[PDB]
Amino acid sequence: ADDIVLKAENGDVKFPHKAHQKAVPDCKKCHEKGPGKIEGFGKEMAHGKGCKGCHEEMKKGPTKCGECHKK
Ligand code: HEC
Ligand code: HEC
Ligand code: HEC
Ligand SMILES: C[C@H](CCC(=O)O)[C@H]1CC[C@H]2[C@@H]3CC[C@@H]4C[C@H](O)CC[C@]4(C)[C@H]3C[C@H](O)[C@]12C
Repeated sequence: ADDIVLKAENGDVKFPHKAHQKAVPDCKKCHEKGPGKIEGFGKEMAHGKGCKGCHEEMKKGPTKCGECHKK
């Protein structure tokens, strides 16, 4: 399947799966969550543990605006 882009007004956000599968061997960080995670995602989650927050905790991955968002 293909990567997805989140259409943030300020600039597209690419989500590259290959890098994540390799770097986050604990698949259950994202997969087999109970219901509600598709409806639940948004800016708050993205800027918290949904994206940026995991990058901070794991000490790797983009944490600056322009590293995630790119027109
Ligand atoms: C969140 C940061 C994730 C982690 C960590 C892992 N996966 Fe993932 N997976 C995630 C998303 C948002 C998607 C769909 C969008 C996309 O870019 O693909 C997926 C998709 C998969 C798939 C389908 C892939 C394909 O057919 O190309 C598989 C088989 C899958 N995910 C498995 C998987 C495993 C085994 C992981 C740990 C090693 C893993 N994923 C990490 C989100 C996230
Ligand atoms: C942990 C549970 C993560 C979540 C949730 C998200 N990301 Fe992530 N990401 C994570 C790690 C440990 C890394 C480092 C991978 C590496 O090999 O450097 C990343 C990396 C990225 C990248 C850069 C990939 C690259 O090839 O350099 C991007 C663009 C990225 N992450 C974006 C991203 C987004 C948009 C997420 C939410 C939708 C997200 N990540 C979640 C760990 C985790
Ligand atoms: C990845 C790790 C990100 C970093 C670092 C920053 N942003 Fe972000 N942001 C990210 C995603 C995946 C999303 C989309 C949420 C969704 O609904 O799917 C966003 C969202 C925004 C928004 C709202 C966009 C909209 O509603 O259309 C804004 C205004 C925004 N982001 C700005 C922004 C700034 C200024 C940042 C640095 C301080 C920043 N983001 C970091 C992913 C990530
Ligand atoms: C559930 C995990 C981990 C974050 C958490 O613990 O909540 C998060 C990490 C990235 C999130 C995905 C990002 C791309 C998509 C954003 C959509 O708007 C909702 C569905 C998707 C596919 C999201 C589903 C889910 O919200 C995920 C996989």
